[PDB]
This record gives sequence, C-alpha cells and structure tokens, in this order.
Amino acid sequence: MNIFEMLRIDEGLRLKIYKDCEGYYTIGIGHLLTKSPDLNAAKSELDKAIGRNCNGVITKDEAEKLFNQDVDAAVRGILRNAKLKPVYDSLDAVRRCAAINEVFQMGVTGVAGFTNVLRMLQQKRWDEAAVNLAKSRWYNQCPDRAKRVITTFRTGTWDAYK
Ligand SMILES: [Ca+2]
Ligand SMILES: [Cl-]
Ligand SMILES: [Cl-]
Repeated sequence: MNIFEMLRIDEGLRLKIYKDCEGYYTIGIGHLLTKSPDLNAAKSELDKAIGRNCNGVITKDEAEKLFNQDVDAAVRGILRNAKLKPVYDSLDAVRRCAAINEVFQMGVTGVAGFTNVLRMLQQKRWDEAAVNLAKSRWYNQCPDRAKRVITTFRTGTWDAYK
C-alpha cells in the first residue's frame, strides 16, 4: 500500500466527466475540474488541464499524469500552509499519507479550517481527532472514502485499505 494505491481505491479511475460524492464536476482519479455549477466550464477546464481538445474524455495515461500532478500539489499545499505543515511533520509515515489523502479530497483551505482536529493530531489525541473529523460534510457525503481516511488517522496502520 502507498498514497497512490490508497487514493485510487478512494477515488476510482473514471475516464468520463462525472459529478463526484460532493457534487462537483470531476475526472480521472478524483481530479476536481471546477467548483462552478456549469458543465461547459468542466469541459473547458479539462481541455486546459490536458493540453488538447478532449471532448470530456481522457486516456488512462492522461489520468495517471493528472493524478501525479494532483498528489504533488496536495503535498506542496500542505508544506506551504503554516497551519498544516507543523501538524503534518509531527505525524508518523502512515498518518502522513492520511493527511495527503484528506487534502487531495477536500483541499487545503477546508482541511486547514479544522482547527481543533489539527491541535489534536499534533498532540497525538488520535481518537478525539477522528471523532472531530467525522463531524464534516465530507464524512456524510463520501462516507466509505472518508471513513477509511479517518480510521487511518486513528490507527496509524494501512489496515483500512487491506
Ligand atoms: Ca513527507
Ligand atoms: Cl514513522
Ligand atoms: Cl464513498
């Protein structure tokens, strides 16, 4: 198991423009196209992201490319955010992967907004952190692909992906 295989499990590999479990226009392996309600935007965002005229469909090679870019962006997002970086760096290796996953799904701003969760994770209060993370829109709308991430913060093992 690793962060890539973890996110492939949580996000799947879709080659067609779909609305994800949070209701957003999406493609590949959990690549968020736009927070706009417009479908045109999704398509013009996809062409922008790929560098060719798609038409709302991509290759597995292209999905894997966006996916690497997106994992790379989640890690850089954490490291450049003053609230997340020290909490992240306090974490053991497996919890760090749950952290990357959470940001990949929800984005930096959303994740950094869980002030209490951050403090608890930093102090290694794993149960409290997990309890507080489950009190999110994310948890209610993508329950199976949120429960595994939260359980991972609780246990510090890969068992939920086994
Ligand atoms: Ca690291
Ligand atoms: Cl470790
Ligand atoms: Cl789900």
